[PDB]
Amino acid sequence: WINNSWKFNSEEPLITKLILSIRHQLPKEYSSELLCPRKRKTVEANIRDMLVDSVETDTYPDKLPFKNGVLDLVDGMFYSGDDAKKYT
Amino acid sequence: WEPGFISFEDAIKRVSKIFINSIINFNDLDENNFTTVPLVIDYVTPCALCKKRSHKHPHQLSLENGAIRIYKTGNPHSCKVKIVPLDGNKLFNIAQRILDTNSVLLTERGDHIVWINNSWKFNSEEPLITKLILSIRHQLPKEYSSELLCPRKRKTVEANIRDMLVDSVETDTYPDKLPFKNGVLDLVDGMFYSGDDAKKYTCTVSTGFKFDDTKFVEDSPEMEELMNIINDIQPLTDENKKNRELYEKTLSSCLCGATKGCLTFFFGETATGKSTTKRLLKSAIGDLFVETGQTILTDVLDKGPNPFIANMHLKRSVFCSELPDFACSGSKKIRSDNIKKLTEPCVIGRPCFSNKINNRNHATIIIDTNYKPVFDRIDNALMRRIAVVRFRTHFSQPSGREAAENNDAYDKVKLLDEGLDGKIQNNRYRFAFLYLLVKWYKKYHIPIMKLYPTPEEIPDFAFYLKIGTLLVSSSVKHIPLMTDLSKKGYILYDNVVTLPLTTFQQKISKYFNSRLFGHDIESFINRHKKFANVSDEYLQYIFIEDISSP
Amino acid sequence: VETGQTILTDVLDKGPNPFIANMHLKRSVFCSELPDFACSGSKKIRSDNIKKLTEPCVIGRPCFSNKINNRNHATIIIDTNYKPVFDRIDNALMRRIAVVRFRTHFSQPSGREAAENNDAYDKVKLLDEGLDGKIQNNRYRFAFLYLLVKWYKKYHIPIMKLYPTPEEIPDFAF
Amino acid sequence: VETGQTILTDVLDKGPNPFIANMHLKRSVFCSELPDFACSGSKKIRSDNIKKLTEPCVIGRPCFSNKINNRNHATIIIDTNYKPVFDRIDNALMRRIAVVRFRTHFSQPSGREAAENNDAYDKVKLLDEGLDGKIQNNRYRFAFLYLLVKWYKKYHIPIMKLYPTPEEIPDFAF
DNA sequence: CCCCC
Repeated sequence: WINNSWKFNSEEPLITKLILSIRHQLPKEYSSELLCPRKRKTVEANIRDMLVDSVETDTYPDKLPFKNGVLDLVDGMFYSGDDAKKYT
Repeated sequence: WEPGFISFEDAIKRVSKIFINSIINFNDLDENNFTTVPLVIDYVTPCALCKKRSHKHPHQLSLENGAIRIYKTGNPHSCKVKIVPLDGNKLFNIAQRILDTNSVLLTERGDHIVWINNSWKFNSEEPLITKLILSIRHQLPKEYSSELLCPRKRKTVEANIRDMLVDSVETDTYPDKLPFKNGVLDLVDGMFYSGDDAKKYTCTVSTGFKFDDTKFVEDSPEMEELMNIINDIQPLTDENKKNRELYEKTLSSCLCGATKGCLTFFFGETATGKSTTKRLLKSAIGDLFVETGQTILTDVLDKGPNPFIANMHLKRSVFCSELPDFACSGSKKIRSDNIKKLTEPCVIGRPCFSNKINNRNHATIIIDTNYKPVFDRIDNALMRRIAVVRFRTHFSQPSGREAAENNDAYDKVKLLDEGLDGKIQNNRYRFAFLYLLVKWYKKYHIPIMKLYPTPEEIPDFAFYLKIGTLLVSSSVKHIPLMTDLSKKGYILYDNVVTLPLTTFQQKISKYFNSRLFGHDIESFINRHKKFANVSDEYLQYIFIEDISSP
Repeated sequence: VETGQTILTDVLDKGPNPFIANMHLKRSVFCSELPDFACSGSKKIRSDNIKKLTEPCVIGRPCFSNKINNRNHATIIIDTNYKPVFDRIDNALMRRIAVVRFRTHFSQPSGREAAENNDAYDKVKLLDEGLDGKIQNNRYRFAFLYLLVKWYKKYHIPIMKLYPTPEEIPDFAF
Repeated sequence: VETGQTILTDVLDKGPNPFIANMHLKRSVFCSELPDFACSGSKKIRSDNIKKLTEPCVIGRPCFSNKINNRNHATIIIDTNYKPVFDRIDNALMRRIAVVRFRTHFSQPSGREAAENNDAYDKVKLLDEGLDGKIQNNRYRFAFLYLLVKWYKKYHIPIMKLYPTPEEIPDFAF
């Protein structure tokens, strides 16, 4: 989930892009570890070993995804930010 | 401070750790109170600075050359100065600076493109990011510049640059531009740009050779010589006025970087300037040109892997040769579907076993041949998607000069020069030819670019053009006219004037034959004729001869 | 997504088929300028692929990949100037086609005299040379999206099911 | 470099073709052992397969390789006995062909009378059984090279070009 | 692997 969208790529998994893009969201002492690529690789290895269960994506048949947010079809309230995270 | 050192609270926690004992001014300390306020330490244990039970005086902090020095206040002979440096990953700062200079971009296809030496470059299997990283170190603070001389440091800062780029971009979006290897030439204003002024137009595919304004001039011996060559190639005669205008217009279309709607063929006999035109074009537009086989028109374009279209990507003019002459059986004809989809703005074709299906198409496809091509299918959709150039001049060696004058196809015969081939190998006519091409582009430079088909040149277009001017569909306008239509030979069914098979064929038997055109007639009949009964089968086609008559 | 008429003129499984394995999760791929069957030498449109292209699962793998199951969210619109013919017609093929006709005209002023004397069009209007470049620059992206939203509203039924229209097709006449 | 007759018997594009990708920059290559066309049963030699062997670049790729452009400095010469026959002879093929002829034979003593009285030989001599051993061990390598450079100095005009001589092909009489 | 079939 980088800048309000569920990107996924195969040749370049983006988990290191995410880790570098989430460092402003953690305690201020943590936010300087994530400037060294070796430590981001370590964090990614931990993450990858951490999540076991898989999920189902695009399970709601009536929402349009845009680059900046999901547009609800029934109501019409264009959801942005975290409120679009709920709909993968 | 300077914004690149360290987050303040990180340094504060660092000094709290170094004092190895709770500090009473932990909450009094601010950003301002730096080199004046004393720092009070309640030495519950011996001081870690000097291994004594306590200190006669507190400690004070100083900032110099990126270090926060620790020292005692007074006579610190039995004390030692400690320094903590404030350098927040020098390599991340350099990565940020290179990034903000806007020279590495992530494209929509997943390929990074870097700006080296006044031209956008990219390479899928061998990334060029570190070539740039080394190339640019001259434009950084004179302390950063020597960090990025060790290859491991360059690869670390490249890892950072490739983690910073999350958004993609779009390339080659200005069809009215011509790139080079040193700058982009603006066609609209006749002006050449370089440096940062060329960086904006993200023009990847370049002609591969530098531009020098010393050659893009109106007058030159090269100009007059190449003008004579072009005149001898396509004379400026009135009978060639349409052919010459078409040649000039179809030659400029390769410059514009958008999709083209019609195709142009260089039909012609041997030794008529076809090779000269192709090689002059190659010497002028350089790497924009590409050569590929004739399987595109003959073999299914989808098939499997096919680099013949994978290299069509962004090409602004592609030539193909050696059409497998069709008047004799043995070679698959030029496909109709293959030649219809060469005008969609994104032609479908995948590389040698790769998943990049979509390929952008700015190509003006030209193919050279000695014979009028024949289509397995001719349709209205094809009549709008074909053109042909004819050359009626000969460069002849003196040995065959006598036979040359006895040929009908050679309206003008000259002496072949062995200097043309070598001279166009060294590309002396390159820049003069670009100058005349730019002149022609300005000649037809209205904000719309469009190429129309040429149905008059093809001899295979006669019948489908003929029936348009000789046959009109039966309509309600002709219903109250069946009184005199019955005497002609038509029969009225469900308020439609139809024509039975034999009478229609014998009325056709005065316009075009049944031996040569028999396949055409039978195809038209079994594709267009309707049914009235098992006994009587007719077609709702009315000749204009009976309509015009009273 | 962009594709030609190969999907309607070949076997969809074949071997490695990235051209149909690419529509995984998409909802729009087109079929325009169909390969006219009026002459003998052009393959007709089958009835197995049409039967395949209506299920929640599609069988086919891409290049440089092994997975064969893609989720069908796709809508396809076919268009050609003629009425296509099919090699095989039965009950199954009935529910998998809908057809709409337009008879609207625009052409350059030099072709107006030949424009007004033909029965292939229903109304006489002139050609606009600016709309092509305007839609080339997405001048109608958000607006047409607004229109699409309004049209989704006009049929926003809790259940949505596409339907066929066999009465337009002349193959189904008999 | 040497190669088979697959150059003159099929299409060089197809799939991978190292028989054509290995011609890159070589200055001499031949093709022999032709499928004689006096008896039907083989596809006639492609006439384009002469046109593609004249353009300063040829098309073909190695196995598992991407590059498609190929450089062509080569001299290609055909060595056979029977007059060639082409599927379609036009203005393209006539200038891309010239015939050189051998009017000498060398024979073993056993069959001396057979060749000595043949209308295709203006001379018959003995066959040497020592040339092959000497020539395989590069005896005349530098002597032959010197003779070749002298011949080059014979015709080193500003542009090396070869003139076709169509007077020998019997198919061009019509 | 692409190729082969």
